[PDB]
Amino acid sequence: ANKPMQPITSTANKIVWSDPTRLSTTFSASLLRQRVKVGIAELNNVSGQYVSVYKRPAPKPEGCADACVIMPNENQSIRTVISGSAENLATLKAEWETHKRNVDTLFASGNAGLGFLDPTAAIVSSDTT
Amino acid sequence: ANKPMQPITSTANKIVWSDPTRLSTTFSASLLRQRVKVGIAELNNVSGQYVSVYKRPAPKPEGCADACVIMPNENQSIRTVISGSAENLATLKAEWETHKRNVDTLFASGNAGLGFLDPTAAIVSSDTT
Amino acid sequence: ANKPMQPITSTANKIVWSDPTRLSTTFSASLLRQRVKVGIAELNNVSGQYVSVYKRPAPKPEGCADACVIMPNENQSIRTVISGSAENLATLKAEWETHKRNVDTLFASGNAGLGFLDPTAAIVSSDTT
Amino acid sequence: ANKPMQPITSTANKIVWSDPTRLSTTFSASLLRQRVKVGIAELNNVSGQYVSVYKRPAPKPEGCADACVIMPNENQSIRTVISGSAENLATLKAEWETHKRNVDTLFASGNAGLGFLDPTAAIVSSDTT
Amino acid sequence: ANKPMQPITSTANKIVWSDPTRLSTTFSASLLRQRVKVGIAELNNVSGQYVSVYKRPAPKPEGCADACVIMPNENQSIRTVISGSAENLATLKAEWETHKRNVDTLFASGNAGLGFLDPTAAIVSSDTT
Amino acid sequence: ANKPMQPITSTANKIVWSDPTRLSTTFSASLLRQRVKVGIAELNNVSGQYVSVYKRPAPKPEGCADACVIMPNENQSIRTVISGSAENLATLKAEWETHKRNVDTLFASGNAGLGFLDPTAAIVSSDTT
Repeated sequence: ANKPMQPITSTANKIVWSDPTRLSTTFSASLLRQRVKVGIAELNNVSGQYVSVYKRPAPKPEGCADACVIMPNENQSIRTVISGSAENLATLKAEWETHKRNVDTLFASGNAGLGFLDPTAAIVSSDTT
Repeated sequence: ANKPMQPITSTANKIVWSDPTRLSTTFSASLLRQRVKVGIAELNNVSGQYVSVYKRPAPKPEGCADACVIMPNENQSIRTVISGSAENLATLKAEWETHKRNVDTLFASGNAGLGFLDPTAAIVSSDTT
Repeated sequence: ANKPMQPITSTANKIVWSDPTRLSTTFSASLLRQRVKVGIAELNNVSGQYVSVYKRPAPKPEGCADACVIMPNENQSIRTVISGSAENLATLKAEWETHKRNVDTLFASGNAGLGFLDPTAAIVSSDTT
Repeated sequence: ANKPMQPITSTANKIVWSDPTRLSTTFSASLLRQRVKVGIAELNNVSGQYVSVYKRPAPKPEGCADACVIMPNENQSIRTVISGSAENLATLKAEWETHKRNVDTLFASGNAGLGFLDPTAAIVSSDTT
Repeated sequence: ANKPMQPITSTANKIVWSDPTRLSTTFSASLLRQRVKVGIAELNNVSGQYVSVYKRPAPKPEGCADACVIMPNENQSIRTVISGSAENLATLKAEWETHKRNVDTLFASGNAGLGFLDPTAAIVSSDTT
Repeated sequence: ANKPMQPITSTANKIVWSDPTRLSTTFSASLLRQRVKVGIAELNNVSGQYVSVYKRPAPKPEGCADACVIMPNENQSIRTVISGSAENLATLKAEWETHKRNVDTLFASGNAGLGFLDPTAAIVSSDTT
């Protein structure tokens, strides 16, 4: 099905995968750690930055067509940042799920891609009733 | 199930939701529309920034006490940036799903949330055959 | 039959639609609400402005060229302004119909589209006997 | 059934029809011709401006039901501007039809004339499926 | 029974409902948010402002009993300001009920509307016995 | 059931009540009488102002503390202004009732007390059929 990608670059801080069949397609994950003190407690805050980059050509316009014309590619980027204390990861996972579902409601099932924000979208919190 | 929110700030470019039961837990989406001149083609680029913020109290020591003691609050934040051409929204949604899967197989499934990122993760691309 | 479009910007006074398949073909409606006093009485005046814009390429000579590179394209704009008191809306609608009729008998049927007048054209009023 | 008007004023660009029985209602057409270049060719642009004007008395008090009472007349004005090259007249007429239907959807059928909009309107494009 | 109004002007801060049949009557709500500190804790203050406006003609001469006679409309305005922390909403609602009862005692029942004050009125507190 | 209070300051234009058991919880009514010309006629305009003030402590965490020290306390204020001609008081009373209804369906029932608007609220007018 989907092409597996292998780590081009490996580091204690950064790892990057790419498609061997298409070196432009990349998926990069980074982690950054801090020793954070709140109140009296000590927590291990971590910021996970995940970037998905794809290189896609422009659609086919009209004026000189054959089966032998290419359009210059355009960048498609998706960046996700997850910041939170490692000590409280169980709730963070559920909040990630809620974030995914809200983004799907706005975008994957709405005209957010077009550029219109629907104030009537059903946006729900992480906390269940 | 999940408690719905309602808009607090409305704009043609930004809408912010908040939980009536618990304030300070917000889900703000901002959209930006541009006119990117690809090399030979004119494309309408849409940049969407999705932010979800939760204030979670810090965990208390085991068997600490009753609610007579209140802990400081964490900052569980999720930021997602979707950038792409409006023309290729059909492919962009698939890229978004693959981004979900790749992030899940490290953060949700794996231990990336604790700072342990695994080079052996089963990363997949958006190209499916 | 006819492909619908989606709104991109919605306010309390202006809404913009555009074709997802082919952007730059827009239909925007704008309203201005004013309080106008006529005689002893005072009426609410509504000024509706509607703009239809289609971006169109230059006319194509028959069999002249194939279908990739975009030639320069022209604007094709229609602008309609409706002014009247909401207290007197039915007559305004009737006059809108008669305006359609006159514009059609000059432009749709006659040679006004090319830029030719016709003093012999059969113009009709909203008043009916 | 409608009372025809006759041209009060005749000019190479301006013609004004007015009702002999009621000179307060007029329909005037104005065309401005222009020569424009679209790079590959020179086109003849025309901008037809169509104005429908009617002087209408303010609505009577409900149940007044007499000819004795008279009130000052408001202005009901409809201004239409058609622009585009004469070469593309055939498709410009179709765009005119689509514009007519959209304006009917908002104003005629809908309650857009009263001073408020509906983003859920069913707007359609000029280009068919 | 009562005529419903619909939001003519919408904003995250301001919303205005007006009667489509009679645009002279409006109900407008405005909310101002504020963060206030009472030393021990931080509270979210909200100051809801609500305005009811109606244009009403002056009373007819006694026994006139015709639709022919009309007179200019006066202003009937009711402004309500609700202030208080969102935390104490439960008791603020009871305070609202008590305020309603007191205003009914003075104005609705007594001659407060005509300009007559009664110090002997039976005012009641928010706190029950 | 509900404890009454006593007036403390009575004039011909302003009366102040306060709870003997717990003062600073006051209810003051003030009136302004003006002579306003409308059309040929002249009407007596009455401007009634009613203020309900409750001095309330900060929200109390459950079982947090026993019973001496006054923590800092917040204000809970309600201000109602009634404007209209005494010559037309009957309609003003019904409009007051409808104002109650709208304020209740936003604040008492809806989430307006927290800072959440609702364009979908069932706002109704005094005009009844």
